[PDB]
Amino acid sequence: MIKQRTLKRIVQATGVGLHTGKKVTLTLRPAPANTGVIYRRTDLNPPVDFPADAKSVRDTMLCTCLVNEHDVRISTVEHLNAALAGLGIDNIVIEVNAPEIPIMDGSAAPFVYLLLDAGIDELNCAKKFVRIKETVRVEDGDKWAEFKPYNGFSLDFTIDFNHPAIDSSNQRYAMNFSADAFMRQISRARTFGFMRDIEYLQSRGLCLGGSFDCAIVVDDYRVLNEDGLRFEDEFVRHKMLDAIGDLFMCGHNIIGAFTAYKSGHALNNKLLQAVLAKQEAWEYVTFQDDAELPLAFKAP
Ligand SMILES: C[C@@H](O)[C@H](NC(=O)c1ccc(C#CC#Cc2cccc(N)c2)cc1)C(=O)N=O
Ligand SMILES: C#Cc1ccc(C(=O)N[C@H](C(=O)N=O)[C@@H](C)O)cc1
Ligand SMILES: [Zn+2]
Repeated sequence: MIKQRTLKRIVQATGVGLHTGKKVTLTLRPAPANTGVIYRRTDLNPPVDFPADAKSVRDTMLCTCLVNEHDVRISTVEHLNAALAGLGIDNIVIEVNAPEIPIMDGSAAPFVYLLLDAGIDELNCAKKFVRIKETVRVEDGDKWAEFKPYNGFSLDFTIDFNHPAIDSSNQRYAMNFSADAFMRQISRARTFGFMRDIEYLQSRGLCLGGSFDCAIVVDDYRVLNEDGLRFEDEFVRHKMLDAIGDLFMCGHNIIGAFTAYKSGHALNNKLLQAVLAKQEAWEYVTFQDDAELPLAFKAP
C-alpha cells in the first residue's frame, strides 16, 4: 500500500521575511496521519493555525497568503508548499515566529535540503490522490487554465512576458512531474520582480526583505542580478514552481493534465476550487498495489 508520509524529525532554519525584512525562524514538525499540511504562527499568543486549504488562499500583491476566520494571515507559503509536493510530504506542521515564511533565495531549493534533513516517515494509512475524471476549465479574460483526465501528472505552462530580457524561446515550459524532475529542473528557479515597483514598495515601508539574494530583478531593459539567470527560461520555470505550490494547497497530489495560458495564483486557485466543487469532475483514489502508482508520484 502506498502510504502517507511525514517528517522523521523536527528541523529548523532561519531567513529573512520578504515583507518585514526581519529574521524569521522556521520550524518543520512531524504530524499524524490525515492531519495534512498546517501552517502555524507562533509570534501571536496564542498561536494560530492555518490549515492548507484551497478556500483559505488569498493572492496578495506579494506572493500569496493563507487566511483564517478573522482575516489574520500567514504569508509567502507557496514556495515551501511546492517543495512539500515535490518531496511527497502529506502531513506536517510548519511554524514561524513571524507573519511570514522566510523568502530565502526566492526559490524552493533551500527548502528541499531542509526537508531532506528532516527525513521521511511512512505512516500506516493510505495516501489519497485526486484523480481528474472530467475536463474542467476556468478563464479570466484571455487567460485560462484547465485540468484534463490523464494517468499521471503533467504541467504545460505558457506565460505572456513582454520584457526585453525574456525571449520568446523561453515563455513555455512543460514537464511530466516527478520528485526528481522537480528538484533538478524546478526547485532552483527564483521568483522575479520589476525593480522600480520594488523600490516604490520599499519606500512605502513594504517588501523590506527584498534583495538580489532573494529574487531576479529587472529594470525596463535587462536583468540586474550580477550573475544572471540560473536557467535561460528561469522565469517560466518559477511560474511552474508557483503552479505546483498553488495546486498542492488542497493537500493532495492530483492525477491529471494541467494546462495554463497566462495563468497565476488567482487563476490556478480558481481552477483548483472549480474542480473540487464539481463532485462528478473528480474522485479520491488509493493504491494498495504499489506498482499501479503512476510514474509521476513515485518516491524520490
Ligand atoms: C512573481 C510573482 O508571482 C511572485 N513574486 C512576488 O510577488 C515577488 C515580488 C517581489 C520580489 C522582490 C524583490 C527585490 C529586491 C531588491 C533587489 C536589490 C535591491 C533592493 N533594495 C531590493 C520577490 C517576489 C511569486 O513568486 N509568487 O509565488
Ligand atoms: C504598490 C504598488 C505597485 C504595484 C504595481 C505597480 C505596477 O504595475 N508598475 C508598472 C509596471 O509595469 N511594473 O512592471 C509601471 C507603473 O511601472 C506599481 C506599484
Ligand atoms: Zn513564486
